[PDB]
Amino acid sequence: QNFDYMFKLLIIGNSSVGKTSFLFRYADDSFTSAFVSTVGIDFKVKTVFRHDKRVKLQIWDTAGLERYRTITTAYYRGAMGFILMYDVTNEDSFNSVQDWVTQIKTYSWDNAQVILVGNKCDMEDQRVISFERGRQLADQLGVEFFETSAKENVNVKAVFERLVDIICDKM
Ligand SMILES: Nc1nc2c(ncn2[C@@H]2O[C@H](COP(=O)(O)OP(=O)(O)NP(=O)(O)O)[C@@H](O)[C@H]2O)c(=O)[nH]1
Ligand SMILES: [Mg+2]
Repeated sequence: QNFDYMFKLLIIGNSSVGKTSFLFRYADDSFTSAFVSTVGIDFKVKTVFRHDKRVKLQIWDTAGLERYRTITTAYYRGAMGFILMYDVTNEDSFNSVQDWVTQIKTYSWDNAQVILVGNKCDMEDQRVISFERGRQLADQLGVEFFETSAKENVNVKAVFERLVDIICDKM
């Protein structure tokens, strides 16, 4: 009664890339510099308004630590969308993207949508992955791409809005 659509979204990617911070910025417009790893999985709910429709988002923030790989992967079932995040200052996190893609292909719905996100783009002096490299990989994968900053609120809303739109279109 209260919404027109309800989408389960997951934020996945290596530990420390900024997944919790991404959700904190989107939902609460807040940021902390503290790094406290997520245990298991957590979620927030947010309702957005798009094309005179009410879209309820149930957004799951997954732990990136390998210790929680199995329990977070159990929640891929039923997800309509994924934010697949790496950190532009962490080459390992970028190298891990194909493995995350395989995990999505294995444990999610065939028609689940995916956006690749290179976070921490404010950290230009520590950057090791260029924008162009991120976009190149996204195009090889056939997915949309954004660089973001949870810290300075760059493109965070844009990612969620685009993900809602491509899920809606795929329907
Ligand atoms: N400069 C900068 N720091 C960021 C940004 N996003 C997150 N951080 C910092 O990166 C660290 C890890 O962030 P966090 O959101 O906890 O990462 P996570 O991906 O949720 N880690 P985990 O998978 O272990 O739960 C924190 O110190 C946080 O302040 C960003 O856009 N820019
Ligand atoms: Mg976290």
